[PDB]
Amino acid sequence: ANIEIPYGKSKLAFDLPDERIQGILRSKMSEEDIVKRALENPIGTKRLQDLAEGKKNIVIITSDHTRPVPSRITLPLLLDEIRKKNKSANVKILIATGFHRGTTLQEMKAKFGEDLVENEQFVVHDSRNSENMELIGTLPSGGKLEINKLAVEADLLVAEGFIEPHFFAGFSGGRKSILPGIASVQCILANHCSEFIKNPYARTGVLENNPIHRDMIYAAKKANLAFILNVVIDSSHKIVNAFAGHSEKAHLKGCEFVSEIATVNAKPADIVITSNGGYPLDQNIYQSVKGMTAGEAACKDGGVIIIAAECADGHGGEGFYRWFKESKDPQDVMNKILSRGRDETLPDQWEAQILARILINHKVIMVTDSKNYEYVKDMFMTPAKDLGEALKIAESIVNNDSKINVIPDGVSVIVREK
Amino acid sequence: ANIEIPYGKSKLAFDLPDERIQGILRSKMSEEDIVKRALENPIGTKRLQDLAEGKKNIVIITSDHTRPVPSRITLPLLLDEIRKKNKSANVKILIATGFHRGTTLQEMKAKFGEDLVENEQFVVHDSRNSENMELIGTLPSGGKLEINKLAVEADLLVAEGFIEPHFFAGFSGGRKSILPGIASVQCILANHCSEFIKNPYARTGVLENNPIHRDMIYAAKKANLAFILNVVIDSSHKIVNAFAGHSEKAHLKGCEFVSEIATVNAKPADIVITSNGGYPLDQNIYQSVKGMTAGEAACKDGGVIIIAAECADGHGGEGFYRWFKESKDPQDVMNKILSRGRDETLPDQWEAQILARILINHKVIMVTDSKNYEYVKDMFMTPAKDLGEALKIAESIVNNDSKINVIPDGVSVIVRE
Ligand SMILES: [Mg+2]
Repeated sequence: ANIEIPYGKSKLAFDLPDERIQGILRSKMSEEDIVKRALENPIGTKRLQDLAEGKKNIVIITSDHTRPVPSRITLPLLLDEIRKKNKSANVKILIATGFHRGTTLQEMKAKFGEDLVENEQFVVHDSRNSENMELIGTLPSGGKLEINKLAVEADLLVAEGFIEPHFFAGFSGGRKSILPGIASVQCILANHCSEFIKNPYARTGVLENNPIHRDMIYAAKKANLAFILNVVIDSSHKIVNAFAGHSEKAHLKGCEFVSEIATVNAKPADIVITSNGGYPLDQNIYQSVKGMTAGEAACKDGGVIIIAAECADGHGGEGFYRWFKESKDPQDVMNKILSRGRDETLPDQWEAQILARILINHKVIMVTDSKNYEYVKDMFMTPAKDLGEALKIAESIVNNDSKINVIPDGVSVIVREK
Repeated sequence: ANIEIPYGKSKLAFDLPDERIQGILRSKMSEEDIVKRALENPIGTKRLQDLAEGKKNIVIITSDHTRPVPSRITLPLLLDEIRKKNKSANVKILIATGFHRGTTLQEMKAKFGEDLVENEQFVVHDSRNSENMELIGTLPSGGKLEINKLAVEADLLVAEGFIEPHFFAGFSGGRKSILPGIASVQCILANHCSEFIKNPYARTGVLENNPIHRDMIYAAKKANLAFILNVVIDSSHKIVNAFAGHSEKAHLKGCEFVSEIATVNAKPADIVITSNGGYPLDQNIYQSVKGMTAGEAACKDGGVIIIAAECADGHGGEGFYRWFKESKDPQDVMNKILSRGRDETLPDQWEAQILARILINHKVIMVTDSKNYEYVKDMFMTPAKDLGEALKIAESIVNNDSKINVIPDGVSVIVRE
């Protein structure tokens, strides 16, 4: 088969003989009309126009400059819907930065457009400003819950977002607008604790019994998140579907849709070849752990996962990197991280924990920019210059006849064992 | 003797013997606290917090990128005042661009700062968007009056701005926030018509019988402009005084103060030396006309006005330039302009008109950038390199013994007889 594997700003072309292939596992109206249909057909609530009637302090939570939410399309339609029975509504748009540094004005202009940034009230969440946080409750796990005060003070709290798989929260969107999106840095870090990450339900496309998700769901309830609009978007960031209404029920209908498109069924193989979805999704090693998890799920214990990830920006986190650089082997990394309690979670630790989980049971070979070979070696992986060399290395480790699972885009799929 | 004349980013030095000098004619506690004092002591109205109580939709008109209103100081205090007895007021800030192109986001950041631009609702007036203009009346002069719908629709309409001399409206501020600030393009052009601009009361520091002013006051009344805050700023753009309240009474009080500071008495001389006040006020010839009018007031008929103005950006308007380049002499420009009726004002016409008025009865020498010389000659004026040069040319035209009035900053003064 001539397989095209996303890589940086290109694709890699690889001729892999069909006899070597287990399976090649791939994921399966105007944009504005898709959005209006959702809004006009809310799942589990009244229409937003009805919810917003007579309210005097509305807050819409939106995603930040780092997320692909097509807000130039979605925000005007939400604002119009809000105003249909409340022309003089006060509406604040609160940017859910989570842990991140604040969105800059240039970034706001790029995301939302100049007129919208000017004409409406945008406020940037700062997870590090305690004065603007309010304790609102205690979570199922026992942790405190602190969120942005503006959200708490709102007469009606709304959020927008998008839905795609996520390698430990199951999916993006819905409740994530609250935790982590507008939560305190401490609450965010606690929501990534080693105990949570180790749970067997903290996996791609898994929500039920997922304790990370359980805390988020409770956070959203306690925040009185009353309505969401979540989109599903293609590679190009074009809206292809949309779900609106109850913050849980509408999110689930969207996740059900995404599960149907993204789920692939794998017979585990001795070798898996995958990628991290090309640039910008493959910009660093940190991000490439996501594609590796799709690998892990399609690989036999002790097998080899080959991942193509350009990683133009290097390792993607000093702390992430240092966990490996400073330890004996992946089991050492895991043991260190698991020794960390719920209030001791440090930035990057969860990404290291997941990569250690992979590397304890599997070898990983990274096809990556030569700038990164030493990093890859330092992280108990093996660099390769191209897919041909990667396959020769894998074959040395297993056999030169092993059937191979090919997952051309590792970050877009939910791998289910067949 | 030692005079310093603003020119671009700095000040020219030049040494002038006092036998030749008629007169040197110049103008005369925290900024936050000054604004707060004005708001706490409104002129001819209750406090803005009282006026805003119970009003759901509120609009504050603020000046555009061309005006140095210190809005980083003034807007938060206005917003605070409006919200005192009305925490859920829906407040829009409408930028009064008048005839100008719209303010860019970068310019909004510079003027208002990032947080304020984000956190509040800022709307840019577009005089050319007719669907967004509403007919609200007919002026004292007979013209239609159409202004931005957001303002007409407000429960309370408020404006901020600043008070300084203005070469044809008398003073800036107050009513000017409405017409031209948020008026239709057609109305703006009508308000600068040849018949208004020719009027002998359409002049610096004159409001009484000024027909331009008359139309603007009528427009602010029709628009229900309910409260203003207008500051007075020194040369640094520091707030030195402030006046709030009734849109006419508070403005008049502020204009009387500016009159006290800015008025200079000149005995007409054969030569005047002046400037357009330096960067950013002397960036093009269009703007320099403003300072030439102070020269005009201080100069005998037939005399010589020398004005220092860098004019880095050149003429300041293709429209304005073409008036002169497509005409025989200043009188011919004037004849074409005064042929045009109230509805036929072309873009930049009024600036050309005023310059032609000057050039009909005075010779103007511009000390300006060498790249501007052809433009200066095409516009029936004489370019010069530095003042020493200018003076030599001006003595060639009049006497070698002729008296000089010096007006170091031609845009900050009101020249009285
Ligand atoms: Mg804004």
